[PDB]
Amino acid sequence: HWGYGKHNGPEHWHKDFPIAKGERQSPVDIDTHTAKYDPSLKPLSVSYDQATSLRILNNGHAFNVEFDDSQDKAVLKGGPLDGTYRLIQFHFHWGSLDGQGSEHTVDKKKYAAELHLVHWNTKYGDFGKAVQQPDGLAILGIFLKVGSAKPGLQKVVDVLDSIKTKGKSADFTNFDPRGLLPESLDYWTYPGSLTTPPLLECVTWIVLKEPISVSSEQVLKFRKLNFNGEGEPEELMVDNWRPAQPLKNRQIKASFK
Ligand SMILES: [Zn+2]
Repeated sequence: HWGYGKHNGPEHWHKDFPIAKGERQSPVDIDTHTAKYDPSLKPLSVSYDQATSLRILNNGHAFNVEFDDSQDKAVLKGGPLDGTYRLIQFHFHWGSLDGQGSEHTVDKKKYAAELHLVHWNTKYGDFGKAVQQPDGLAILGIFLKVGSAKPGLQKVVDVLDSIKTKGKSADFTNFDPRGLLPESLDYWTYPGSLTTPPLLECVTWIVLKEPISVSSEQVLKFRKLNFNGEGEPEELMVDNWRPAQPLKNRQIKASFK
């Protein structure tokens, strides 16, 4: 019964998921004055030419755009990573107001939203195996600010009416996730966790330096989604973000000078 409400939000998750107070929790604040350039980091390689989106699902916590992950169709490699990571889904976290919504922060700045492209390490065979490994997942995080529209987001926005409530899904084929990337692939990286229960410490985080812009109308449509199921009292799906967690015995590395 975890969520982001008045009585089940992030500050409560530790009771059912005690690693919520663990050593490698996410998100974190990225202090640009202490993250150090690491010349041993490599560019990242984002290979989404062959990506097969399938479906979009309102899971009661966000919406997931799901991919074929039964071959090396959409992969993330390079950067800080060893080996190959398959795209399984992407989703967002966003606010009720434009001054909040991101999970990671940059010098304490909150963005309006944050996109997570979730990938699993093919050495482990399936996502469920991967999440049990410290190097099982690679999550590419991209900040959203409100300004111009993002054309590549509009087909996501326009399907949201069909998945308003928890448990609804819709066919969502032929979506190109390249349309959600910023110009630059400069990034910060650190070891952390899933930001939702079960909060497993299985993630190499790769957070892009450059935000994307979305319009105020696009974010407004995110904010019309519902946490609740059909026929239940309406609870707008807003503020579905976990706040920054203690960095502890970690360093954030920068790919850029
Ligand atoms: Zn996420």
